[PDB]
Amino acid sequence: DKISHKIDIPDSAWTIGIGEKFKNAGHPNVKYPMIDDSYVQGAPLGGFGAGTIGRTYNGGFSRWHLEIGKNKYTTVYANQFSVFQKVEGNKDGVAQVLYAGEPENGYLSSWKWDYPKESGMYYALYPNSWYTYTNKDLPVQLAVKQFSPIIPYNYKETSYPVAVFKWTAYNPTNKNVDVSIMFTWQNMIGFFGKQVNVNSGNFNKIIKDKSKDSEIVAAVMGNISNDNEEWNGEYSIGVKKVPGVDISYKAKFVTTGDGSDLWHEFSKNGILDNKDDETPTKQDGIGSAIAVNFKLQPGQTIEVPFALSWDLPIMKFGGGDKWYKMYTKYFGKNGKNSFAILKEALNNYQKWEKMIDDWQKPILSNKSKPDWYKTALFNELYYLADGGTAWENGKVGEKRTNNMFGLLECFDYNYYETLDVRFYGSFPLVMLWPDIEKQVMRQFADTINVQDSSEFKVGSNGAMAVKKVQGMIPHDLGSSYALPWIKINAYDWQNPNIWKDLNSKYVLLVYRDYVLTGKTDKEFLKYTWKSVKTALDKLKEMDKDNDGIPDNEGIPDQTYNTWSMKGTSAYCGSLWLAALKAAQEIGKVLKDNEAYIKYNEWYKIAQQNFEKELWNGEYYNFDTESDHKDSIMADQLAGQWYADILRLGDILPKDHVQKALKKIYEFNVMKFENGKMGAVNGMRPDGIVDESDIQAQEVWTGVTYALASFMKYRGMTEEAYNTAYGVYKMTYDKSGKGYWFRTPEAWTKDGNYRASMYMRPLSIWSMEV
Ligand SMILES: OC[C@H]1O[C@@H](O[C@@H]2[C@@H](O)[C@H](O)O[C@H](CO)[C@H]2O)[C@H](O)[C@@H](O)[C@@H]1O
Ligand SMILES: [Ca+2]
Repeated sequence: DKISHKIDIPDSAWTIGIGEKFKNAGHPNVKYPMIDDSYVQGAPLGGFGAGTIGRTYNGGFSRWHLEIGKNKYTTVYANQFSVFQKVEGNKDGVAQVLYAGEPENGYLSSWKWDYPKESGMYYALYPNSWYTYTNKDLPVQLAVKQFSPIIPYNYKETSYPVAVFKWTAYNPTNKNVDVSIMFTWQNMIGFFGKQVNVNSGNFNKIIKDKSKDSEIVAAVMGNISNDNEEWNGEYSIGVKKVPGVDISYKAKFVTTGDGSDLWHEFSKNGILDNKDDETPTKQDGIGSAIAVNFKLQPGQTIEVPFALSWDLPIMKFGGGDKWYKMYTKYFGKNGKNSFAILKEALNNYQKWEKMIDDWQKPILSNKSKPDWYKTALFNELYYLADGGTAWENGKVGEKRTNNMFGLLECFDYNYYETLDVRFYGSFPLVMLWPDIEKQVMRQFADTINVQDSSEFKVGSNGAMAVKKVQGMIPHDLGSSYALPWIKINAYDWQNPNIWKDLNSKYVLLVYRDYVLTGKTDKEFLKYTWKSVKTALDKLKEMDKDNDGIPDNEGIPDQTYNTWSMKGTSAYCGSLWLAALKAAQEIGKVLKDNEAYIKYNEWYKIAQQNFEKELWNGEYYNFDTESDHKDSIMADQLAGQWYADILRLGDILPKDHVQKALKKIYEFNVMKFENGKMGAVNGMRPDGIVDESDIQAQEVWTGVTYALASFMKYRGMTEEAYNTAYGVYKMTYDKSGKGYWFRTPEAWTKDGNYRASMYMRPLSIWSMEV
């Protein structure tokens, strides 16, 4: 490996061998069908709300999130980079697809597949990823840096449906070598959203944009139809000329054939036919190819950028609504703008690299923090783009000031912005994209007093329940299968209108969002204040026994939705205390004296009784009325965790909080698989995992990272990082279960998982508060 020195990969990048087989991979531990796309994954490409594309460590474009809210794992084999090399003096060169695999049928059989093992590495530090190619049959060593411009405090480039591939080629040998790099792409119009005639009308055109010191050559792969529909738009691939390279192209090769129309050209001398051909296809799949060829002398390095864009302006949800995607603000809505997007990237990618470096540098340069922590901190952010992210710029046929946003809970449980989850998972948004975060919370504010008295069948018990109760915060803002933003509470497995954590978590999120954006946004507090008061006032009505605290009902009625709480719980109780303290402080800021007094009175009563009911001398009991009420819950003081972040002070005595956190580390972490797998949710006081429900026996990745942040704030530095380390290890390490770029909600002691690609572990960003 002589190429690594010619590029700049951070030491904290996650690494794996190209073509590496992973032997320890976990699988779902549930009885019901659940997504398992295996461990062949990579960091995604694409902006927020753009649709994303997962290019895996083996090189394939395989995890398709272009249909917003859907996960489709299938390798489109025509989409590749390939290389040709010929040593000066030799009669023949070699050509190789840079993909560690081969197609499953006979399409593209002429191409040279099966990039060999032990011949290159993949690296990722989101939003960047890299491949290096160090192959005994390729004398010139190559590397590529690929990324999209995901940039904190930037709502423009961060939305773009674009990727850059910055190639570096170096000749360490003593002979001249001719080298070509070729990007192939299938015209994927009709891959989704089209009910018949999936390739019909697809056609490819070549754009040559020549100006002074700028030559771009690109293929635009579109359809003859000018219809404005979810399926229609354009893909583009292209390259920018640099000194010492020549560009060649082929407009049209058949992807549903053996590929020799292209490969007989590329494999001879790495130079394509430059054949334009705008003939639309009928049934055949078609694709385009863009190549560069250059001669490298001994010791010479060359850099050359390629790009990919996709202009698919319309997202459609299963309930029928069609929306424009956010990036259309910057490029237009007609779906004929892929070249403009590509050109912007090829002319500005160096600026974008610097902008990414500028935001990663404060963390990467901090030599007090271990590299593993940096690996997880940046790579968990993959989910912000890869979580079915929807970001609208108008309803089709509709202008408003704001752009509504939603991130999925996950794909298995297809609900936008699930609030009990976003309490943990929204840290990156408030910290890095706060205008999105505040927009989401206004979306929730607007739902508080919505009443939908139409009844739905509850999945878990078959009862009928009201869809949405006035004054109760919704579980979610809809499903991609139905109507995001319009029809809330798509979750129907249980009735969220009786949950005891949603209304408190809502208030805590509101005040968090004020505090972590500098305590200056009084307008945001004003917008949300009525909803805050309503939410707490409704929750107060659920106090059955007048101890000042809402009663859990002995059926799951909170985020641990199979782990029943009854009476006063540490979890819902502490969240309630913190929410009351938050509302007092908002009352003070907004000069609402009567609200301040009321919530102060409720707080003092509830605080006294919480302590009396639950403090046992070592930790806070799980609850007051359950069969294993004395279980040690990892998340028992979630309200105090948030109170620390919100600078609300002590809701419980410092001594008791410290004792409780030490007990959780000693038991839920260190007595669970030697503290190498995170914090198990429930442990009995005898040091045996609580078996009352599956959730008690799970580690929740997002709960564990949040607990680590709580420990860190409380000065338990070693315990914090040791607790988080087990989550990192399981997700990323060779000794773990292969969950990189699909971090799950949960695992059990055997390492098997529930709900890959989950929002909650974005809570790792609470460790950066
Ligand atoms: O892991 C806890 C989270 O569980 C989620 O519930 C899932 C449902 O959404 C899905 O429809 O069904 C499965 C199987 O019954 C549930 O696990 C909730 O959406 C989250 O609120 C909850 O925290
Ligand atoms: Ca009560």
